[PDB]
Amino acid sequence: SITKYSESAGPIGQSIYTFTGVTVPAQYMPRLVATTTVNKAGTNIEYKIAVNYPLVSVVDGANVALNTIRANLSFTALQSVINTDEKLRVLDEIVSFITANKANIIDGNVLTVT
Amino acid sequence: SITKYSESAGPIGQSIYTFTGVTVPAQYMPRLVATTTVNKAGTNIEYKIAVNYPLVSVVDGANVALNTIRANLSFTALQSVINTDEKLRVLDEIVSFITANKANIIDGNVLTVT
Amino acid sequence: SITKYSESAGPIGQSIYTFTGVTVPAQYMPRLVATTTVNKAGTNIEYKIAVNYPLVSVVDGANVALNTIRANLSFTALQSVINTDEKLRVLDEIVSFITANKANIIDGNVLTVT
Amino acid sequence: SITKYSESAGPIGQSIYTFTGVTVPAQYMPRLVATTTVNKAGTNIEYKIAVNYPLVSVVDGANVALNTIRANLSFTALQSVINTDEKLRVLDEIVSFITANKANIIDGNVLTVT
Amino acid sequence: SITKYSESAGPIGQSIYTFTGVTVPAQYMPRLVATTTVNKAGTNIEYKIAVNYPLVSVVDGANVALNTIRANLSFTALQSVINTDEKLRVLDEIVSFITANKANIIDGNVLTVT
Amino acid sequence: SITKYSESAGPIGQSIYTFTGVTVPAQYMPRLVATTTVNKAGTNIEYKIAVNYPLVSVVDGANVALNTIRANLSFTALQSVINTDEKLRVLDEIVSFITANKANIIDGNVLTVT
Repeated sequence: SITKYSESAGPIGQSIYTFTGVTVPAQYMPRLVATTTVNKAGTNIEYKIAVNYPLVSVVDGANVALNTIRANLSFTALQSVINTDEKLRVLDEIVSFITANKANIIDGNVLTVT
Repeated sequence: SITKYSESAGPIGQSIYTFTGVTVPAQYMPRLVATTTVNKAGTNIEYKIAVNYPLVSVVDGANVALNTIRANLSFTALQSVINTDEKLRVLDEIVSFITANKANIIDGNVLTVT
Repeated sequence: SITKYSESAGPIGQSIYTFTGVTVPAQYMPRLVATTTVNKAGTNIEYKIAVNYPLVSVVDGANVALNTIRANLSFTALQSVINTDEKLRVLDEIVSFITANKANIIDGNVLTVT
Repeated sequence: SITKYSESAGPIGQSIYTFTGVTVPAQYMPRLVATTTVNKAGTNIEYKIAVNYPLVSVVDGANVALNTIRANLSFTALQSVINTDEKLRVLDEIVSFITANKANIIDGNVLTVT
Repeated sequence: SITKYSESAGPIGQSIYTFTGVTVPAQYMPRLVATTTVNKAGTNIEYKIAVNYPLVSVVDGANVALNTIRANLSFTALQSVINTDEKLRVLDEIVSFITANKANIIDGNVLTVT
Repeated sequence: SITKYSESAGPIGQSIYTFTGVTVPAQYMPRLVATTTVNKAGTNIEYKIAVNYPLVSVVDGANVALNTIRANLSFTALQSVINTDEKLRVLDEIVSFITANKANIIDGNVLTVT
């Protein structure tokens, strides 16, 4: 659940989305930023997904973000070969792993949860 | 669908998993590697998910990987504050975005698919 | 009474609307353009409303804009704080003042009409 | 809802109004100021509507305006043509747009609310 | 027979389509790209239709595009006059000429085929 | 509907045709000019179709071209290879796209008409 904030008019650009549930001033609004960048050789495009979730707190009557939750993701969408089943397999496996082991990812625990 | 390859006995270590479906020599077997590393200050642990999918090809009767599909992911599991709903929100939103826009992520296309 | 011409993809962008009554070549078509621009610091967003109304006349077989009626508005939607009541107070007072003193604003008269 | 504070001597000049509901010291008093200024060439007169709404807060037991809501609005009352219908069209279209999309203008959102 | 890949956000922008029948990697994918660009003076907008058809070949067991078929087509959608009948005349005459003499255009032959 | 004015001697040259309907002095007669030019390397020939349509009006007793509608096409008829099916694919897709989206190409609109 994220709504649009800024969507590049080109297929290769940077789109920004804001989180829905959070009710804070929009400067400290949690965001997800997708960014496609083309290789100089034109061999692949890199897809970048950056989530920042500022933890807003109040000190001396001011809004400051003592800590911030960040999550970065990158993918090499190769343009020199179409192996679409394999690219989808990579994305599916990483998504499946995050969903399954989410409970321990949030705790800094590499062990499988079962 | 990934089976274990090497699982660290400590909650902070490196676990390696191999893809199931692929039938190639295991050196070029596609893999997913999770890695928790602790901050020097002990403020957070970083969770790292690295997928490599080698594209095996045969040249002059030899197995070589002309290209390779890579996907990297990092998460800042902050230990100084427990905001568990918010960490889960970050992971959920990034997973939801990948699942929804997968068709264009594999193409190097930042635009939304709808 | 304005007809949509360009809609912004997201909340940060540019929308262009054309006046409905006029039937004139598109260069001299009267338009209203709304534009949100994010501050470099990300402290606020500025909303810009720009209305141009060219007063066409025909010379030598082509339309020319002797003069042009322009009206511009700029509002600082602060993103550092959420003060929705006060922000709305500002817009409402501007609108109330215009609608009340419209007859004199048109003639370039700052005096209150009573 | 504005209280008159200073009226202009003639049609070309400056009038100052304060916000009614606000009861704060005059240094942080939100105001709406109308100002007609004659072009050097005398081709048009310009009507300027400037609203300042200082957001009073208290730091270290002292009154400080951490932020301020500002809004400006200019109209070219052309003196080289009397096109009262067209000028009214301009001013009415901008007022109608502001009233309709007010809920999104205050948030720095260019999308139409429909 | 073209498949949509990227549509423009507004009427002024860029849309990208791929050729349907071709199944090759995206680096050598034949495409048709339409692009509207506004003149600096705003006198006209220009419509650009650009087709690239890379001729895939294999050298030393590697995919290389030895040659590439390129075709460009520009139209001045004048904004200073609405002469829709005349613009249609222009565009129709050029399309009809291309369709009629296509068999010789492909060979670099300016003579009419009759 | 174009009447022949200059025919090229051979397949490499220039042909000039005039529009049929218009009855205007020859400088401002709308014309279609096809031109094959051989590359210095002799790798390909470029076919160039240039349509000019002057919008005449009379001033001070003489015709003048206030504005002009232009439309240009360029096709790279490669001479290094014979790929007649693909070369025809290119021209056919351009023609199909124009005839399908003609109404929007005229208005300078990149969006598909559906």
